[PDB]
Amino acid sequence: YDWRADWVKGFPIDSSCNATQYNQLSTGLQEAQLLAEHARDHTLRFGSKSPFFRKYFGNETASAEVVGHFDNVVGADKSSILFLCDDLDDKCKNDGWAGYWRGSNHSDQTIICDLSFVTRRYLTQLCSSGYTVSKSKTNIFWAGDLLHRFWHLKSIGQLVIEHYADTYEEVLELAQENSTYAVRNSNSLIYYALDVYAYDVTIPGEGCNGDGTSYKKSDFS
Amino acid sequence: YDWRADWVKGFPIDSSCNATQYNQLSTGLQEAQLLAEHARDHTLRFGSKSPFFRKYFGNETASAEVVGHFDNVVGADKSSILFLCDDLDDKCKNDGWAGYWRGSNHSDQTIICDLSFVTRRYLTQLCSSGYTVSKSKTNIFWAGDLLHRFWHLKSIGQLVIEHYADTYEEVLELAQENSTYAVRNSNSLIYYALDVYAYDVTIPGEGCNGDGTSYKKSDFS
Amino acid sequence: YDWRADWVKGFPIDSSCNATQYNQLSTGLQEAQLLAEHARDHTLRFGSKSPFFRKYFGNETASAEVVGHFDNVVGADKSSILFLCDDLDDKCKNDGWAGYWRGSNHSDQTIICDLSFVTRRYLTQLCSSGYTVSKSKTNIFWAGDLLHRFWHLKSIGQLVIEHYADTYEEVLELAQENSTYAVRNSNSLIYYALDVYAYDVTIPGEGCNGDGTSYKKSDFS
Amino acid sequence: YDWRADWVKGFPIDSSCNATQYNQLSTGLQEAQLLAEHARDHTLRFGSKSPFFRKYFGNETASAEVVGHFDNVVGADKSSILFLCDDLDDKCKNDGWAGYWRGSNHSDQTIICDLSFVTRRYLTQLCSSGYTVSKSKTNIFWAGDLLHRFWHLKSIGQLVIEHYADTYEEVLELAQENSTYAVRNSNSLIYYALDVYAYDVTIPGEGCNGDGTSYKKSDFS
Amino acid sequence: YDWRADWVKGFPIDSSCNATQYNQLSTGLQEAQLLAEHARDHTLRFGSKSPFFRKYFGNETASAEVVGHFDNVVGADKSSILFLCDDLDDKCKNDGWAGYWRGSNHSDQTIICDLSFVTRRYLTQLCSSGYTVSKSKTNIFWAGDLLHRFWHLKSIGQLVIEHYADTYEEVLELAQENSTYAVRNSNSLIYYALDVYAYDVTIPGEGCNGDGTSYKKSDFS
Amino acid sequence: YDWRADWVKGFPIDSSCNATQYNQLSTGLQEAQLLAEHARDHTLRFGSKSPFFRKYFGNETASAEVVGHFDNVVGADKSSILFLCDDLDDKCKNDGWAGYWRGSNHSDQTIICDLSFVTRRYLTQLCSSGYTVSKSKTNIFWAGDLLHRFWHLKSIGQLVIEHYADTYEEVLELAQENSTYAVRNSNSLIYYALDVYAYDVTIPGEGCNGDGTSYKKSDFS
Ligand SMILES: [Zn+2]
Ligand SMILES: [Zn+2]
Ligand SMILES: [Zn+2]
Ligand SMILES: [Zn+2]
Ligand SMILES: [Zn+2]
Ligand SMILES: [Zn+2]
Repeated sequence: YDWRADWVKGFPIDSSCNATQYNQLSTGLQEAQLLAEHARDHTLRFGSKSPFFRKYFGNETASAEVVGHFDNVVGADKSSILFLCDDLDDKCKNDGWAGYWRGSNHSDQTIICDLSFVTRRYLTQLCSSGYTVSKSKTNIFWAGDLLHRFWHLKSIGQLVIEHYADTYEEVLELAQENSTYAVRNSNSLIYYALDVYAYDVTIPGEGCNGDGTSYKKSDFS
Repeated sequence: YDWRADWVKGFPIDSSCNATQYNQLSTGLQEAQLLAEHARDHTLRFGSKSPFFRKYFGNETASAEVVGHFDNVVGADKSSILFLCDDLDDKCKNDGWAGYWRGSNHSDQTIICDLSFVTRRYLTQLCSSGYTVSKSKTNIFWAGDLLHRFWHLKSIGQLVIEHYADTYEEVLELAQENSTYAVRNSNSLIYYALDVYAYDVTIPGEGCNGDGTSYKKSDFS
Repeated sequence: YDWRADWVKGFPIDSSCNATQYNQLSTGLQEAQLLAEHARDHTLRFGSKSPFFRKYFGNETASAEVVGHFDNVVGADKSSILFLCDDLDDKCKNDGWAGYWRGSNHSDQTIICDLSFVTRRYLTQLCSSGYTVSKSKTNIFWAGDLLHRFWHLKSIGQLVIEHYADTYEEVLELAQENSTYAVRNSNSLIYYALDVYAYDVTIPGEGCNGDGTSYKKSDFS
Repeated sequence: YDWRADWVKGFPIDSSCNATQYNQLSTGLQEAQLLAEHARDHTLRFGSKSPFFRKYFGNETASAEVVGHFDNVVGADKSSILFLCDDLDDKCKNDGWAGYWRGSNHSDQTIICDLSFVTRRYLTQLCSSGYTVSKSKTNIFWAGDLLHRFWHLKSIGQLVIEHYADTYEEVLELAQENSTYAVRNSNSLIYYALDVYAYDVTIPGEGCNGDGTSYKKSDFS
Repeated sequence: YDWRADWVKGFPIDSSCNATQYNQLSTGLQEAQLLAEHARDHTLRFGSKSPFFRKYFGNETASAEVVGHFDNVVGADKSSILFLCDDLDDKCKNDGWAGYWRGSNHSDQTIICDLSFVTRRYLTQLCSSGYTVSKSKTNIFWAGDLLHRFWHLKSIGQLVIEHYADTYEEVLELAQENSTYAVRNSNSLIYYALDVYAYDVTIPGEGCNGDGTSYKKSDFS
Repeated sequence: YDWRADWVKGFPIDSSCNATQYNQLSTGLQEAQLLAEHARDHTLRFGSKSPFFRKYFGNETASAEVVGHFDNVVGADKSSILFLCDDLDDKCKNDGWAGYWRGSNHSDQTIICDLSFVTRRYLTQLCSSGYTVSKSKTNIFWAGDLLHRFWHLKSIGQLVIEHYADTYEEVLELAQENSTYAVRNSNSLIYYALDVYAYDVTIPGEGCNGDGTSYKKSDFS
């Protein structure tokens, strides 16, 4: 049994999407996977010697679960997962909804409404038009919005990633008060990934956190 | 700060070892890293759908820490680890000692005695001369002996992997009774890695566990 | 004298633009070059045997100048060209201006205003949100807007490409009336490139021209 | 319709030629294509900044048609072109005829007589045995002789390349007098290609023009 | 007849060997081929300018047959050679036998006994545990033992390599006295290969000959 | 001492040769090495199983010296060899002299006269214009003319290759009469190389020997 020949590592898309919807959805999925890969590489390189890891997960926390989560996002068998462009449950009618998870009956399926193809942004425009990591919402860009959808699936989240803290202040408090549940909080991982990508790639050496902190090379040792 | 050009992913060796000792220690370390990489790949491909994972870690356990540990072994900054061939603590004189960890004063240093160069075997001789995974000691080969030494280092183990169960039957009981602690047990990881390597590479489809179990393709779904 | 070593094929950007502006300007310039390369490949493969060429340039026109223009855009010495973000001529104050050519005193220089970083789209969103090649403006996307700016530079356009027809109907009439002058017309070239890219890549086999014409494989021979 | 998998970029040869004629004809065609490619690259790098372009095409002529002709020779669909080794019109009986074009009834076919396999040289012998570009005939080598045959075919010449000036002095006059017609003159392109190849590859920095001119690095700026 | 598509340069193994026997036999054969390749490269690089060649083959001997032997080992066609783990002659009961050549009736077949899978060592352990090239037997390692069995095969030895000198002193005397038969002597080639490999790879600059001779870079000129 | 970093495998040329002389001589030197490599590959693939080997070296002759001779030409240190275009010994004045060996005082040097640049042919014209291997002279082409010069050098020939037979009939008699000196005869090797190249590449399956022999696939077994 050569299981290396059936290994699917990309997110499948259903046939309910036409050409133009497919073109943008695939690009968004690729950008989300790229963000996850960069986060995993940063974690492997530094660990708890990084101020970002220290402030999002704890001062003396072990980095194995974070690496495992990001590596599961990057490479794993995505054969039961399907992304659809069809409103089967009749829920896109609500005001301000760009998609939803199908629920427990179909725990590996998710729906994308038409607002996503009008409001979501791409990674080349990060930290522009007044955007900051700590003051704006996390679903403005394709990558941070699809990372949130991934955590709800059964093959990726595995029924351990939940919503323990949502605001930036609550996330900072949970980092230092409860480090056991900080590594499985939904918003902490997204904040960490966005911050490290902005610091390493977009504006090298500065980032765009926007809360009054600046980190140098002496903070990494 | 380009930290991608400052990244060290191999285990350094001190100059106390001459050419002959270096030649064999390097090969042993490479074999240990290869075993860790294959274990990571098997975990990422299957998770809790494979019978080996179910029998060593639990029927419905999440595979994040297991991936993280082997990924830390494969890729991480080994800039503070050192392997020495010099008896700095006068402990190779004991009976049957092939090495020791230097302890809390030097948490990233290991010493190798002369017995290892005459007793340790190589991966091409697996499942031969009457060896079985479950009935023989885990330190007969270089890879399984060095995996156990990796778990004591501060940069790899991070003070969470310990000895909760050592015997095969105790490991089997821990897998089903206390699943939270059977992801940070030293012997469970080594048994899992040795069992999944021999089933996939050494004797494809059969393995050499030698306890009375046979698994087919229908058990992986 | 090895002139293959100091051969610059990309478009230089001045230091007046900060990191955020640079990130988007580079992507726009690369997309324009990619569009020109695809147009060149289509022209070389077919010539006057394709309906797009016949309806934009003439039924029996020779395809040499058309190939040469796109080849000059793709590969040539861009050593005297500079793109700036400073308003050195005090012209961005005008309503609806996204940039301007510096003129005959500085024939290889051009200025980009801030409206560009707010209204320009990317190639992954082509033929969406009601966009139509025949009915919309040619400067909605980054690539079509920068191709028009390329024709004004001294080293690319070489003082032969002008404005002979601007609307779609005028271009269509010029194709059949004056074939000698509809090979150095800016709008003709931009329309041709956008049409062939939309037909070949975005919606394979259909395109998004939106004028009531549909071409099959039998029209290419 | 994937037209990139149906693209033919080499010149086909009929089955009339035996094993020995094919071997030499293929090498001749390859050398002609290589010469065209080098001429295209020199034009793309320099334009009207090189003295060779200035002396063959005009002091301030635009380089788009010149690039397009050589690019058409290098890469284009050669699917209806055929080279034959069989006398079908009974014309090889003439004195000094090494081949001919089949005419308007068969606009994409050429015939090669037996003198070609006796009196044609290779690119490794350029500028030797007293040969000069200005004082010798242009059909002495395979590469310069097949380029002249390419201009007569319908899929490459496209009925725009003609004989307006044959001798070297008339070629030099046409460049300064009528630059509109000295871009579609058969002999100007061949002289240009041979001169730039000899200057760049055969004898770097000197060439073998044999006219009385010596160009330095300061002439290219 | 394209004979490049059916060219076999590896030694085939019969299906009478199970998985564990196959795994070790393949590694041994590969190591033997690697040793032969290194010997060929050393001979080509130096010839009679190296002290090892001088001391094993003669002070003024020509090096063509020595190169040809190792090249035949590395890259001749091996489609009629077979290695078997089946005792078809009842010769395993002889004390101390690890294998035997099948004889003149089957001149291209060899049998491997079970004693070989317990005693033979690997190239990573060369010059260790008190081993010296001059004083130990040549069949201690897989490569040296398997090289001696190739000289008996009809496709490799070709009925010209024999046993003229067996001990080290007789080999050293044959090198200086009878140079015409030193290039056809079985033990001389193995001694030469082991010496050059130990000097070049295992202990760079010193080797492990163990007879009191040390060579520097000035002896190679 | 890393001797793989200063390994020279091409034939050096002196500064006494101008640009055109260098251009022609380097190509001539490369063609001979290509021919030698093909001859070595044919010998390794077949040995005495091919009818070309049997007719030039003997029915049951071993093939190691032939392989070594061609391998020394293909890959070996050539740092003491030099080719010159200056007539230092005053010998480029006799009728029909295209070069000469400098003799025992300078045994690694060769002079090339001016007839070589006028008379020698290239491998693309093999078996044409009435050429046959057995009825024409050996030195008509660059490759066969330079293979004869290689055998006189001290670093390649090594004072064992001589002139024992010159005509085709004598060469054929020597193979069956005296097989020990046929493998070190200058003309036998060149005849064998030319024959196998013409049979394998120039006219696949037929060759151009021109003596009334035809070999099929059944002859190679
Ligand atoms: Zn959620
Ligand atoms: Zn322990
Ligand atoms: Zn304009
Ligand atoms: Zn003509
Ligand atoms: Zn023997
Ligand atoms: Zn001679």
